[PDB]
Amino acid sequence: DKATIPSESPFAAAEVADGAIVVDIAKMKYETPELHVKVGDTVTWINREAMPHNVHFVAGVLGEAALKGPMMKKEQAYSLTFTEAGTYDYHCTPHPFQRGKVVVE
Ligand SMILES: [Cu+2]
Repeated sequence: DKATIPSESPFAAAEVADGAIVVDIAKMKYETPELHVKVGDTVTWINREAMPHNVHFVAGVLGEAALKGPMMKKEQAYSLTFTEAGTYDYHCTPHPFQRGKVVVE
């Protein structure tokens, strides 16, 4: 796999780690739809809305399996630690019109 998952379930926005690279989910979009990070960085998405959201990477992107992240309620967060360079497209499972990518270099 090209990322590790610190927590399989969401956690409170207040618990975001030092040095995490935050992507807000606000106004029904990933507010940073193209994020550039380095190997070893942890990206944390934070849902700021009442509607739940996740991040979903199809098979072959983060690794062999799809990664269907857990649904984040309002003011919850979810992280991925990227361990290899690449370009990692994702969408929101219930809202597939909501798309983003993480470029790891
Ligand atoms: Cu969504």
